[PDB]
Amino acid sequence: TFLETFKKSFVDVPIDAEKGNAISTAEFLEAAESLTTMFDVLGSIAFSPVKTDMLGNVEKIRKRMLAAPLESQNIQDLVRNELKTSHTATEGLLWLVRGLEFTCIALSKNIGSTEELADSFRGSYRVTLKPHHSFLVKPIFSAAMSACPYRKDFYAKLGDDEQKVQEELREYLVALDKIVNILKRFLESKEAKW
Repeated sequence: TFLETFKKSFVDVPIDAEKGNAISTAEFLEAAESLTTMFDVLGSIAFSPVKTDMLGNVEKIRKRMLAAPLESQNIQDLVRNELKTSHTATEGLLWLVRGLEFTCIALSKNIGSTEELADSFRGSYRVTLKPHHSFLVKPIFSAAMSACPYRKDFYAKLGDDEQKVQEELREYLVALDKIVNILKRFLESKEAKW
């Protein structure tokens, strides 16, 4: 299946429940980068702005990790220790998590309904990224989502066995949603404000 091509799944990103659901930085960034390959499946050209945006935010985080590695081993510590300085990686995390949630809601909505892909994406956009985007960025996202493939064509690209693709994508989305929820709670805390 397409999902088995992933360098890193969100299923395999470590979470340290004893240290406040510490999300391991390296595996998380690799998982975010793998998820961007799904934009190519959906519409290489159409979703290139979303991929580019997401990859830029990943890179902001990676830059900081590399510059301060012992202080940046999990996402929460990475943020705590940058916020004595620069908020570049922290701000990158904010926007990455919004992009991950946009993708997560859209796909979860679509697989749990018969809606067309374009509408699952539109409804997700409304509740994730749209309120934070400028008047010039909204039309970029709107044009991209209108160019979604027909849902049948999308899932066929994910593998030949409809049942296996669905079970595996659900497991993936559940794991992503868990990580999104943890990081959103972290980001809304005073700990993460600059």
